[PDB]
Amino acid sequence: GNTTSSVILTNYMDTQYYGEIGIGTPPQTFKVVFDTGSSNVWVPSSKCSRLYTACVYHKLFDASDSSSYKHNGTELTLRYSTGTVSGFLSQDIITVGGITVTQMFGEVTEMPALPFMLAEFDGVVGMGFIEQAIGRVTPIFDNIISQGVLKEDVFSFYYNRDSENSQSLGGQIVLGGSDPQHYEGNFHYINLIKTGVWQIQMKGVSVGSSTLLCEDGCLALVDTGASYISGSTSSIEKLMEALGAKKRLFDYVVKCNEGPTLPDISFHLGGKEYTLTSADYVFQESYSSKKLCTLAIHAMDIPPPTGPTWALGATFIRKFYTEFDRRNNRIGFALAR
Ligand SMILES: CN[C@H](CNC(=O)N1CCC[C@@H]([C@@H](OCCNC(=O)OC)c2cccc(Cl)c2)C1)C[C@H]1CCCOC1
Ligand SMILES: *[C@@H]1O[C@H](CO)[C@@H](O)[C@H](O)[C@H]1NC(C)=O
Ligand SMILES: [Cl-]
Ligand SMILES: [Cl-]
Ligand SMILES: [Cl-]
Ligand SMILES: [Cl-]
Repeated sequence: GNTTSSVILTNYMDTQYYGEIGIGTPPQTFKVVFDTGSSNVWVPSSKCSRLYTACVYHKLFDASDSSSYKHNGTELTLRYSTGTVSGFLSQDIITVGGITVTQMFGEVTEMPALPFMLAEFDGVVGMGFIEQAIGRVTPIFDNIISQGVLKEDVFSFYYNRDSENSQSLGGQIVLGGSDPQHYEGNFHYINLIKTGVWQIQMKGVSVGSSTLLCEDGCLALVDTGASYISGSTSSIEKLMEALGAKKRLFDYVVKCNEGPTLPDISFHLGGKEYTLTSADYVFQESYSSKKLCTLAIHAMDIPPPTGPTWALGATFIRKFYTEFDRRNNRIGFALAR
């Protein structure tokens, strides 16, 4: 096999990146987030009651309208950081890119307003391992590896900075490989800690000159479904104090005028420094000293077994094109352009 497919992604405000899949015959279209921190596929169901305002406001999958659809009906409940969704399993043909696979996915029938009323996407396509898939359902990239059509057993993410230009490419997933148009130089590869989670070892996090955090090592999940960088409550407090940031209800902020001269934050990964400047981590809506600007960094206490861990989300990926490699169990980073 030597096929590599591409899916264009929409970038909504540098916090939601999502692309299209088609389910059924004829294809029903869904906006989905490709999430390396999870491993199940789901979209909203036609059987989702109106009582779920979130079901009113998203695209629904109608089993009746698809000839390839095969019933299963087994209960499914998926819990994320954002909330819980539930429904049942269905099987059908899913297209992503030029690739068609038969897949088991969740038809969601309970979808809470918090926070799905704020999702610009309809569902999630988990790119994690079967070890994390609820119901041990075979993940879509695993069903794609099976077809043997892919040039290499890897996928990769380019996430762009949101642009006013009507033309800006919001982002791009490649199945089968990486697109040299969106990264410079060569990949630096880091080995997974273990198969089952896209998580690597991290040697420290430094803010400025001083190695402030994770001084004796810690973990980093590379999470394409995460908008921000996240660390544990106790690390983030330390980081935010170092930056003179203020915690609010939904976010952390800084005086907008102060943002540009805030220190770099570096992540020490596979012997190298991955550095994010304040231009990569502050949302500079203005530079006014009477306005507060949000940082693209927050606290998330991810529970064992996968946490405690940092998570490197779009804030980080924006800068570093990311290749997720299943064949060799490793992740490669190169400078995004
Ligand atoms: C395990 N991977 C995801 C972890 N994401 C997160 O924890 N957050 C922190 C809370 C808000 C989330 C944001 O998602 C945007 C998509 N993501 C992304 O475009 O990335 C670059 C979000 C914002 C608003 C509404 C909703 Cl439902 C979600 C991001 C699991 C996510 C995957 C998507 C469903 O929710 C679970
Ligand atoms: C649906 O999923 C359960 C999980 O494998 C399985 O036992 C069952 O055979 C499948 N249901 C049907 C109706 O085929
Ligand atoms: Cl059912
Ligand atoms: Cl889950
Ligand atoms: Cl720490
Ligand atoms: Cl940013």
